[PDB]
Parts: sequence; C-alpha cells; structure tokens
Amino acid sequence: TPHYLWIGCSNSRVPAEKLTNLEPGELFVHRNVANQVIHTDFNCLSVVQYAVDVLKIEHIIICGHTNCGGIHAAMADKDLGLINNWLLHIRDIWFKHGHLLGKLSPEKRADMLTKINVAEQVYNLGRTSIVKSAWERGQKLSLHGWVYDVNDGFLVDQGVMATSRETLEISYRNAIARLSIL
Amino acid sequence: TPHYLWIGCSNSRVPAEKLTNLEPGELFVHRNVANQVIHTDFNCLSVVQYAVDVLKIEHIIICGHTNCGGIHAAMADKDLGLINNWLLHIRDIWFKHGHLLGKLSPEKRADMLTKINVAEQVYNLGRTSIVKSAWERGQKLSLHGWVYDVNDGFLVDQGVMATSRETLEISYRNAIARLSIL
Amino acid sequence: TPHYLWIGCSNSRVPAEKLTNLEPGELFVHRNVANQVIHTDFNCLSVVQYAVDVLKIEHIIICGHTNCGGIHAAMADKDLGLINNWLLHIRDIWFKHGHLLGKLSPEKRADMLTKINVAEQVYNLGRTSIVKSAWERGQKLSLHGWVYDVNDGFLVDQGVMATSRETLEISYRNAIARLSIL
Amino acid sequence: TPHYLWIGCSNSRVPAEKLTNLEPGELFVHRNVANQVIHTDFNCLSVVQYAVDVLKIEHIIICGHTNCGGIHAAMADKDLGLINNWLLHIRDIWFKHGHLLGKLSPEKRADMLTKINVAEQVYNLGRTSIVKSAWERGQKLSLHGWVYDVNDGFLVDQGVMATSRETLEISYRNAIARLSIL
Ligand SMILES: [Zn+2]
Ligand SMILES: [Zn+2]
Ligand SMILES: [Zn+2]
Ligand SMILES: [Zn+2]
Repeated sequence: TPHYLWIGCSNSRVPAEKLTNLEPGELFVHRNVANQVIHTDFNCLSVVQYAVDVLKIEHIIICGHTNCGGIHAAMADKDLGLINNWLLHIRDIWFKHGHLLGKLSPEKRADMLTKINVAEQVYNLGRTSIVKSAWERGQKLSLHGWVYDVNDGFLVDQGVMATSRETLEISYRNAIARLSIL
Repeated sequence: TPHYLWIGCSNSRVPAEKLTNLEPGELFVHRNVANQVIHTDFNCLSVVQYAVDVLKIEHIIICGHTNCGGIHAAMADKDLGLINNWLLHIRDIWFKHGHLLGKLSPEKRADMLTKINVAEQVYNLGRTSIVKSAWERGQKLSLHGWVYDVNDGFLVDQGVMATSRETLEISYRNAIARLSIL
Repeated sequence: TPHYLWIGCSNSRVPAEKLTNLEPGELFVHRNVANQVIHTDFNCLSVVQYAVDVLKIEHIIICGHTNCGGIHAAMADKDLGLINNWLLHIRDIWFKHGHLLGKLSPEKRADMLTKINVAEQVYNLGRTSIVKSAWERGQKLSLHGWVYDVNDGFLVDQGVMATSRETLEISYRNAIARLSIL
Repeated sequence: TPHYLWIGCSNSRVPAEKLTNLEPGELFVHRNVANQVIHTDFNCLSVVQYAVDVLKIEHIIICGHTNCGGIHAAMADKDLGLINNWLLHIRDIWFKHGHLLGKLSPEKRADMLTKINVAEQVYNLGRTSIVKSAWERGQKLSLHGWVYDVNDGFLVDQGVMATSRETLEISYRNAIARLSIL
C-alpha cells in the first residue's frame, strides 16, 4: 500500500517518483494544473479521501514547482477555456496576496505565486474535513507543501507542513509571513 | 513540450514515465481515482485543456489498471465519503454494462469494469469540446485508452483509440461491443 | 424551516413556488440547467446535503420540465461552452437510452429525454450517500422526480419516487420500463 | 426569453419572482447554498453560461440574504459533509475579510459575511470568462449583487454592480472598501 499522497502539477517535469526517493508504489498521485486543492473539487478531494480514508496515507505532499504553466496562466490574460475557471482560484490567491506580489519583480512574481499557491493549497487541503477528520480521529497525517524548482531542487520554501489543524494555522500563516518578508 | 497527456489512476502501482519507456518531461499527467474524465470535472478537463491547447499535445492516454481500488470501491457498497460521489460515475458504468458484468465471474468483473471504464473515459474525453475543438481545428490529437495490468506487462490496447469524434464513436462502441462478447 | 427540496431547472417558467402549493418558505430550492443531480456536483449535492442534513428536509423533488432548454441543448450540436460539459451528463442519459429515443418521433425525443432525465437524476440523487444515509439512519426522506409541462401540469410521468434505496431501484427501473413502453 | 439570471441562495425565504415584482418567466434562476459562484462550479456557471449565451440575459443578479444558513454554516466549525467543501469558499471569504469581521460584533458578522459574499460572488461571476466574453463581444450584461434582508425589505444594493470587467474591479473593490469602513 502507498504511504504518501502526492498532489503535484500535471507538468511533465515534476513527476513525484523522480522528485522523491519513494519505493515503487509508495506514491498515491494526483496531479492537476498548478497542483490545486480546490475546496469543491471532487477529483482532487477524492484522491485525498481515498488516500486518507482507504489507504490511510499519512503524508500528503502538495508539491508545486517553479516555472509552472498554471501559475503563469493564472497570471496571464489568455482565454484557456476551462483552465480560466480552474486558474481563477489561483488568481484569487494572486489577488489575496496582491500587496506582496505587486512589490515583487514581475518575473519573480510567478515564482512567489507558486510558493504562495502551495501554501494556500495545503491550507485548503488541511481545512478539508477529510484531513480535519483524519486528525480529529487521531490518524497520523502530515500535509507538506513544497515547491520544486526545475534547476534547484526544493525552494526551501519548506513552509507548509501541518500535522494538525493548529499546525496548519501556524505553518500557513507562518509561510505567508515568511514569503512576505522582502 | 511533452507529447502525451497521461490520464491515469492515482494508484502508485501506475507510474507513467516508468511504465512507458518515455522520457521524464514527456508526460503531462493527470491522475485521479479510477482515471476518470468526468464531463464536469474541471480538474481533469483543465489538465486536458492545458494539454490540448497549451501544450498542443497529440496523444491523450487514459490508462486504467487492474486491481484498481477505484474500480473496486465503485463496486463496493462502502461509504467512502467524497469518493462515493466520484465513484458513482464508475457505478453508472458498472450498471450501464451490468449485463456484461453480470455474465462475468465476480473478479474478472473488477478488471472488466476497469477496461470498460477506460473506454467510457476515453469516450468522455473524446466528447469533450476541448478535444472536439482540437480535432475540429485540425489539431492532431489521438485519444488512447489503455489498461496497465498491474501484475504484468500492460494491455497497450483497450481498443479505444480516437483521432476524431467519428473515430471516437467507432472505437468506443466497438470496444464496448467487444468487451461485451468474449 | 423548509420541508421540501426542489431541484428544478433554472428555466424561468418552472419556478417551484408556482408549480407547487407550498407555504412561503417551505421550499429549499436548487435549480440548474436541466435539473441535474450529477454525482460529483458539489453545488447541487451541497444543497441536497444542506437540505437533508441541516434542514432535515423529508422531500426532495427533482422537477424537470418539457421544452427544457437544457434537454434541447443536450441533444443539440451547439458549442455552449461549460454547458457542453454540463449537458454531457444528459447526453450520457440520451445515449444510455438511445434505443428508446431513436424510436421516438424526433420532436417527442426531447420530451422523452426530459422524462428520462428526471428518472436518472432521482436515481442519482437516491444513490448519493447523503440520501442513502438519511435513509440508512432511518430519516424520512422521499425523492420525487416529476416533469412539469408548460401547457399541461405534470406529465403524470409521476414515476420517480423513492423513500428508500430499494424503492429507488424499483421506481427507477420501473419508470425506465414505463417510458420504454411505446 | 427571461431578462435576468437570478443567482440566489437555496433558502426558501428568498423566492425571486415574488420578492422582485418581476413576472414568473422573467427570472432564469440558479440557487445554491449561500448563492455562490465558484470558479470551477459547472453547475452555477452552466446556468450563467446558458443565461448569458443562450438567453442573452442582460442582468445577472446574485442575491444573498440575511440569516443565510449557508453563511452561518460557513462560520460554524460543524462537519456538514459535502457542505463543508462548498462553504470553505465562503470561509475563504470570511478569512480574507477576517479583520473586518473581527472588528464586528459576532452577529452583525454573519450578515456582513452575507454582504461580502455577494460581492465576492459578483466578483467571481464577473471574472467568469463567460461573463467576460459577453462583455468583450458587446453583450449588454450587468452583474448585480444584492442582499435580501430576510426580515425586511431588501438591500437593492450591495454596491456591487458591473457592466464590464473594469466596472467589476471598481464596484467590487469599492464594495469591499466600503464594507470594511462603517
Ligand atoms: Zn505546473
Ligand atoms: Zn486505480
Ligand atoms: Zn429546463
Ligand atoms: Zn442562504
């Protein structure tokens, strides 16, 4: 059985098995554009549920990555059909952290939004009743939100780790605080 | 750019870049429970849309797999939270083809539904207006439905394979016809 | 508090309060294009849940109606953006009952698909774990699927009533049987 | 044809054709819990899309309402199944404006979030590529955000009102600004 859920980007360069060292078959995997955990996405939350409730997975990694098409698209004006809907959530995050991102060098803005996004998705994941329950019923379950850079390993935006709803609060607000340091 | 969208199951026992000899960086990936393409799932369809429109991918592989817990769960009566919703589509598929599955021995059954599912999902994928437009505007785009025999090689063909909406009808209906007659 | 959930079409001529005689405030209302209950629609199922679990509603009416734009669109070839995704579920129903509908007079085909649709949505609704639970925990909860005709009151396609998962099976397969009589 | 899409809450205490003096047959309606327009909700957005593209509606009224159980539930910690997912968007809105709501007395709070929600939802509705395209192609389309005071008249203005994407930014941001400053 798998012990890890990897929520990553569909992006071809970011596959769990090569960013991780996990034994073959340890990785339950969900990938979607910009590694989102939208509150009302049955797709992702079904994986999270199946992971958490069927497989009793104890680690969920939301891995985002740099130079992520989703993030760029989120920030772009292009009509990408359904992607617009999907990335609107990311734009929400973008707008929510507009103070911070406005400051940043336009190019780095994408990479910040990637870091932030992961934070937000973990925050989303961790506020899921799926995860909140796993915890509430004392199941061990750690959420991690990382950002993998194509040319750099993990951005050490480590930030995003929750093992409880409370640690989520701290980690999340903490990560957001860290990222705001500039 | 990658050349394949791989829509597969979140089941680790199916790592795409490994089980195809394809390069890492060549598989745009979406995985979800029982590798579904639900008409109204922005998650998957965003991946597809990103794949088809942004990456201009030419091959969408929906790859199911045997001993897929998704498929098993669909056939269980067990309340698996959000997953029940997700898997009710698979149960539609089960019941849609209940007669075929009725005829089958109750283990063959799972692996049949697994194959059928791939077909249904290809069919869904191909009636996507995303995929349909790609085709309508001459975008070379083939849909492929495979099942990875988890305990084995790899059924590099469920027969379902569409390079157009019409080839979709044929391939799919033929696949179903076939799978209904061994 | 409301005692009835009305899942109807967004169609302006089909508002619950005027097709029903219910006291002001008795109607929890969800309407969407072609009054669907898609397994993985958080929107509708949230209303169903809220209805069933918060409001302890004891009656869910999926009211469809004749000359329903959704149904027509379902059957039509038009690109209606997100509507295509949404009505693809209805097309599924259409294709699932293609034998029956193929027979029918093209015009009546739409009205049959409307009757069928309601059956299917109730079937969907009733296989929801929300409803299955209400029942499993002995809560009184009756699903009704009707089809209101603009010029005729209810099509007496009465069919579609479930007060239990078993009655759903019967009512549903029964309704489908009735509709197949031609 | 109807001239208004009414996006409201499933709460019966809000019947649209009645509370507006509008004709029955003039309100295309979507209702859901806390009258949300989630970027990735095909349900609502299909209604909107049908409204905007098929019915060529010129007014989308998102109408929230006071003592909205949706809003209350969002603010409760209670596990309400699928509804938690649905309401996590409202909780984002709550927390997004936590400071404002922090400042408020904990009852004003609900009715504030109710108003804020309408604004957020209008904002979401207006960043819909559905609505954005209608505008981009000169379709006369105004978005309106109202709150029906359930115990009263009707706040025929939350201030949020957009006839374009730019008027969307202004109206929305202004609404938020306002609601943050009484
Ligand atoms: Zn990416
Ligand atoms: Zn599987
Ligand atoms: Zn209709
Ligand atoms: Zn309400």
